[PDB]
Amino acid sequence: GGVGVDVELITSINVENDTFIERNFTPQEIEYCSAQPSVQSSFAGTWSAKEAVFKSLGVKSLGGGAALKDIEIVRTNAPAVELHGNAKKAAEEAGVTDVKVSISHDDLQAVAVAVSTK
Amino acid sequence: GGVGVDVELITSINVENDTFIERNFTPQEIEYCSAQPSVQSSFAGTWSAKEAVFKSLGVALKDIEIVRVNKNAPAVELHGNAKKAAEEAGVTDVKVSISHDDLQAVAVAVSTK
Amino acid sequence: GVGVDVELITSINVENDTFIERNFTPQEIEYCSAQPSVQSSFAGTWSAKEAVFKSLGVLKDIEIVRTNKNAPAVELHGNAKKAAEEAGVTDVKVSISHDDLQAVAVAVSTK
Repeated sequence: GGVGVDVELITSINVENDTFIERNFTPQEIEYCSAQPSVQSSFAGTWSAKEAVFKSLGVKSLGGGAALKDIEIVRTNAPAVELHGNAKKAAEEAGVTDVKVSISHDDLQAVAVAVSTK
Repeated sequence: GGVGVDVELITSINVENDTFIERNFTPQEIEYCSAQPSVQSSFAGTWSAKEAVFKSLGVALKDIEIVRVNKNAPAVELHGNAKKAAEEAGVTDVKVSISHDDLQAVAVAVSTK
Repeated sequence: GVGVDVELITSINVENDTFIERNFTPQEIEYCSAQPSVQSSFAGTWSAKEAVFKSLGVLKDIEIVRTNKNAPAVELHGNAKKAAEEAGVTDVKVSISHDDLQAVAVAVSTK
């Protein structure tokens, strides 16, 4: 048992800002979002997924200038969560054996829901 | 394990477009939505449910049927390719929940194997 | 069991003392009142209660315990609690989110 939800306004992601993007998204993530019909929506969705996933872990919370590059969404095909660094340790350290995530958006906002297994 | 989410703008469903409705909704689905206070919201909700459900399987949407009765959780009933690919993935059950406000509808589904 | 609920932030009238006090526990009310956006907070807890009820498959009965830096916990009472045991529901988890427009909550129940 673990569940997480995250909703983001599409305009919360500034795509121009290379520093922020590259800082928070893995290369496979950035390449995926860039290839989408709406790049900004795509980043907003992946961002929601990262947040939703972290929430489903239920761990010592995060915060600026903490980064979410740890939590990777691999959309290669249903999404896949792959954890790294602290994210990964704290997940094993909580007994979390798997995380699943789904993502959606419309014109207004993006939503992501994650469920964790322990 | 399996989760799906889908969000739709209420105005993505044109209730007037008989072709589209008839192509994507089963007769009982159509009857249910039609009997609701807000028909367009109802269709947008059932549509989100179908999308969410398909996503939770991890594999036209008339195959995925949502059987709703107000005051009782919706039920998912799969058909055709939807059904095969679900058994073919080991999916033993799918649950769905639906909601909307003035702006949009959201649905979340979880699948079991 | 799964439940989702989405609410417009403005669906909660904080000036409606009757509704607030009828639907939220004192802990709940105290929590929401201490937040940066009180109305968003109430809208979020409200979505959670609704989401949780849906996941049971069967609202002051359904209480959401919130403290910052932590995931919410569901604690059931009264009829809510009986009907949950009476359904074999062994645990309920909930997550909450909002933006400027609306709040969303998703709950999953165990049997």
